[PDB]
Amino acid sequence: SVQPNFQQDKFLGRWFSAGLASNSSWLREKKAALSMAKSVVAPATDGGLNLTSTFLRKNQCETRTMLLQPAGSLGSYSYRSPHWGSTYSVSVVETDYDQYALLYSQGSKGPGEDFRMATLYSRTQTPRAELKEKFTAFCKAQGFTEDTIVFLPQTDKCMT
Ligand SMILES: CCCCCCCC/C=C/CCCCCCCC(=O)O
Ligand SMILES: CCCCCCCCCCCCCCCC(=O)O
Repeated sequence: SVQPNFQQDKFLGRWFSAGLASNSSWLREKKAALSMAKSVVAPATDGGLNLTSTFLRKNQCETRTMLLQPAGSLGSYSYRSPHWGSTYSVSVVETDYDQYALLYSQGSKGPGEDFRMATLYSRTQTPRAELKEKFTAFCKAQGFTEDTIVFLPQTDKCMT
């Protein structure tokens, strides 16, 4: 479920995408060949969030923004992907705002319906070991097997 009493304004700002788990081998593999720089969460004009990730793909920097539209309880969003012809729920299921957040995404419509992913965001680029465990704990509870849980390579290229 969503983080109780979720406060969007405290989730804003700079995060690092430190880990992910997913039932898509392809997505995990594609992501692990990228080197992650910052993600930034900024308010969207629709009352939701823009989630922008900066990353290195074949030694070249790229940025991608996902619009997370408000969907259910505070902390629950939906992301519509024209490229995948699918929509996906995205929820901040646990966070303490000042060190970590766990996001859980599931396909809700379209061929992406079966996709599931958990992401660990950390306010620091190397998460303390406590936070890795909070992530791997959650992934296990949600039925991700140990080889689908991966920690993502990081870089300081692509920023400033
Ligand atoms: C939460 C997973 C993303 C971790 C940040 C990595 C995103 C930056 C690069 C991703 C582009 C390549 C992956 C293609 C599908 C996107 C999946 C997604 O962004 O949720
Ligand atoms: C980067 C923020 C994470 C938020 C989650 C958004 C979901 C991403 C959409 C990409 C779809 C992945 C498709 C591979 C799954 C499959 O084909 O089975």
